[PDB]
Amino acid sequence: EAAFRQEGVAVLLAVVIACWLDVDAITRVLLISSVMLVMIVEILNSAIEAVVDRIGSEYHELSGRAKDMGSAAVLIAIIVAVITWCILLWSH
Amino acid sequence: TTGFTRIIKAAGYSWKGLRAAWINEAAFRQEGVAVLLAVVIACWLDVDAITRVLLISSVMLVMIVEILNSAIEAVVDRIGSEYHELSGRAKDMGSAAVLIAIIVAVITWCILLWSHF
Amino acid sequence: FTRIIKAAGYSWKGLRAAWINEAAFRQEGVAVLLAVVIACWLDVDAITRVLLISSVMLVMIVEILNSAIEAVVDRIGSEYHELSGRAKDMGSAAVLIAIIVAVITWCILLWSHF
Repeated sequence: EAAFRQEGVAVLLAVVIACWLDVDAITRVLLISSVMLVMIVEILNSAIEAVVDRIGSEYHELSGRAKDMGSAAVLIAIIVAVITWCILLWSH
Repeated sequence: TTGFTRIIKAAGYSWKGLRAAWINEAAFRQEGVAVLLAVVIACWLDVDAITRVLLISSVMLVMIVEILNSAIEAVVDRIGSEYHELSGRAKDMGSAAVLIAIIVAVITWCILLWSHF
Repeated sequence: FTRIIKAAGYSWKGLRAAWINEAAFRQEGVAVLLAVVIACWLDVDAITRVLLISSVMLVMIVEILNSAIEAVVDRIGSEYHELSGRAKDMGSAAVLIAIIVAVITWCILLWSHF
């Protein structure tokens, strides 16, 4: 997946970024755990998009709501990642 | 640009899928008020930024799981049309996952406000 | 309080299903409660106890979802041959990450305290 490599790039960098910076181990945890939290969901979204694909040829509101909600869940986690990182980096 | 157009389309799928989660389910609105209040509550109450995050990240996280549950109940509904007999365990376990996050949020908030207050 | 409370019964009957119907779920399940108790027995910063637990619980919340995914595949892949067998595999992948996070969290957090 090219977008998974696009987000995959986003995640590993952010992890590495949190590591070069000297910061409280607690905050390093929060930075990494926040970005990692995004990584777990995207995979689950990848997991959902996999099942939805297995059954059904046509469009549905029952089918596409699942993908759209799946795409929605990923979005929120990234906001958290953005917000978490913002509030945490605001102090420094 | 054509690498950044892929990202705005995901935002559109997210928005149309969030409002889908929002409108189609009444139970999703009950956590949202709890979450927005608790987030705003966590924002106006003065505490160290790490603790705000932990308060917010617990509260925001409960909301995140519920979205996945809405995604599962959507999938189970799809099989509700192709198949005839549903097992319901997926919905039942999905409902179980949501609970745990709230426990965490409560516990997170309990332990966090106890420490400071 | 009755409109939503049926879900709490749905949680229990769906959890007692998760506990009993799946045997492998108990190996991490035993591990988390231990990890929680351990995190509680250690005298530590309240924030870190949260972080230890919030890290360990995060594994737990996700794993139930894998049980939820593995359930859907079972109704479908009951008599059919799936090319999309990966959905279970992606589910197992998310859990691994959570445990990695937990390990790293506990690794990095316990390094700090000691």
